[PDB]
Order: sequence, then C-alpha cells, then structure tokens
Amino acid sequence: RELKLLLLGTGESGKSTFIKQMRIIHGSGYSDEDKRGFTKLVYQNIFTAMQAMIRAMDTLKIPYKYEHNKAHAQLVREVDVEKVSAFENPYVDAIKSLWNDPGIQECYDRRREYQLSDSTKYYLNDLDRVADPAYLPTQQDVLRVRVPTTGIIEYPFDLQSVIFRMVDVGGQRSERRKWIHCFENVTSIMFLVALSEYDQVLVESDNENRMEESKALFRTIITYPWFQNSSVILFLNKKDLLEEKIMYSHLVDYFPEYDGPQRDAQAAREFILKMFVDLNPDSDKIIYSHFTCATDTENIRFVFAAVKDTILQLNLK
Ligand SMILES: Nc1nc2c(ncn2[C@@H]2O[C@H](COP(=O)(O)OP(=O)(O)O)[C@@H](O)[C@H]2O)c(=O)[nH]1
Ligand code: ALF
Ligand SMILES: [Mg+2]
Repeated sequence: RELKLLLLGTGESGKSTFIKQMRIIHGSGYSDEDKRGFTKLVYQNIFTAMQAMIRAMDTLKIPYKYEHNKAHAQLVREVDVEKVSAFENPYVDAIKSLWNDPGIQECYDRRREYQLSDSTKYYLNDLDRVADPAYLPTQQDVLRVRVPTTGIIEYPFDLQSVIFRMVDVGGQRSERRKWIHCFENVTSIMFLVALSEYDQVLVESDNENRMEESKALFRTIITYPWFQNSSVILFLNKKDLLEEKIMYSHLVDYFPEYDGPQRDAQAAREFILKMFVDLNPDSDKIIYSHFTCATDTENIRFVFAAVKDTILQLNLK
C-alpha cells in the first residue's frame, strides 16, 4: 500500500530537519507542548555550543579579551547538561559576555578546526529572547535545534492522494551499519549531502574531509545491486551555509580539482553537483539533484512538489 523511502546521508547532513519539514507541511504542525519541550532542547544546544567553543579556545590557547568573563568561562566548564534544567540568570549574562567577546568570536570564525553546530549563530543572534523566561520558540527555532538521531525511525506519512512512508536513519559511521534492515523494499532513495561539509572534517574522524566520506557513501549506495530498480534523488542541502563558506573559504584548498573562479556560489554548487553525479558507475542510471535548504520551508515545499511527482511517475503500481 504505502511506499517505503529512505533518507540517507552522513551525520549532521540534515535528514531529521527534512523529516521535520515534511511533517510540518504534509503532516501535523508542532503543538504548544512540543515547543515547551523544545525549549529545553534549545537550552542544552546553546550550553553544548558554549562548552565546545570554550574547549576549542583552550586547546587552541587563544587569549581572552575580558578577564572577568574568564571566571564565567570556568563556570561554563562546570556546567553539566546531564542534570540539566531551564536557563538561569547567572548564566545568561555570562553567555552574552562571552559571545560579545571578540576573541571567542574570532575562535568561532575559525570554527573549521573543531566540531560545532551550524545553529550557533542563529541562537547567538536570538540571545535574550531565547534565554528569556517567556520562551515561545517559533517553527524556525524548533527546526534549528540539533538532536543526534540514532537507530531506524520509520515515519509514516501520506501525500494528498498517495501514502509514502519515510525512514530516518543516523549518519554517524558507527550507526550506518544498522541500515542493513531498512533496504528490504526501497522504492526510492533520497540522499542528503551538506554543501558546506567541504570545509569541516568528520566528527568520528579528525583527518578525513566530510565531503570525501559523503562521496564514498554515495558511491557505495549507488553500487548496491538491489537498488537498480529504485530511483535516487540527491538533495544538496545547506546551500545557505555554502554561499557564505565559499565567500570565506577557498574550495581549492579542500578539493584542488575545482579550478573554477572563486567566490562564485553557483559555480561551486555546480562543481559539487557534477562531482557527485560522476560517482555513478553506469550512465544509463539517472540521478536527480535539487539544491535546497531544510531550514527554509518554501524550498522544501518546492522541492517536494516535484519529488513526489517524480516518485509517482517512477512507480506506476
Ligand atoms: N542553516 C541550515 N541548517 C541546517 C540545514 N539543514 C540542517 N541544518 C541543521 O543541522 C543540524 C543537524 O542536522 P540533523 O537534523 O542532525 O540532520 P541528520 O544528521 O541527518 O539527522 C540541525 O540542527 C539543523 O538545524 C540547512 O539547510 N540550513
Ligand atoms: F548526524 Al545525525 F541524526 F544528526 F545522524
Ligand atoms: Mg537525525
């Protein structure tokens, strides 16, 4: 009855964000209790970002500008999110002072040297409103919250006239080996790759570029013999991150083969798309690609409007 889909990609790529977007558009919008729960999630995300960037500053031995905030920094090291609660007054001022500190700002601008959530800037801009006790996060705040998924999570859903069940899976290397069981009757595969992953290395490995791992995984998935009868769609996510990363980072250093002009977001996107589509072994196969940004509802709407039609045309029964 209902067709089975997979959302595949390396960790942090953005699969769960697309699941949230699909639920929001063609499902049930999140309720007040949902946002109340997500407030704590946002709180621990902010705490994790603060701790990670302080640890990065320490490892990189970058001096601080504010001596007083150093005390707060120590307090930051003492905060533990296992026995977590709502944000408290003594922490909001310290976080604001740290974020306003130019030294840690430069450290974050150098974020390529360590792992960090892409939502850090958004929450930092939010500042008091998010940290305000009267926290009423909007759909954007809920979408821009990071919660590492793990294990196979089937998400039943249906279109206006057809039923298409999705499957969200983890992207961490240790977890990918659990996918064996979700390939039983795949009707079409959606693959997510972070356009901005070209600069950051994996989390599980600090020496392998994320883009190389993503390309290897895409090749491995296409090489699967039993997917020959299933369509594949390559969602190029996080274009809004890449349009700034390229402006701030040169794609030549990551992949020198991209000899195109610098600062051209469209050129870099086209180069990445060509590089990924080249990995297919046999040209008779067709690969559909769509630039997108899971954090924007309109882009997901537009992409899905055609993805559903393509899937329906692919499977006539
Ligand atoms: N700015 C931006 N952030 C994104 C986009 N896609 C995903 N993210 C963020 O990336 C973080 C991690 O994505 P995640 O949901 O874990 O994807 P998953 O690893 O495949 O499950 C989330 O907190 C999202 O807010 C995007 O297109 N643009
Ligand atoms: F990297 Al994930 F769920 F965020 F596998
Ligand atoms: Mg996830």
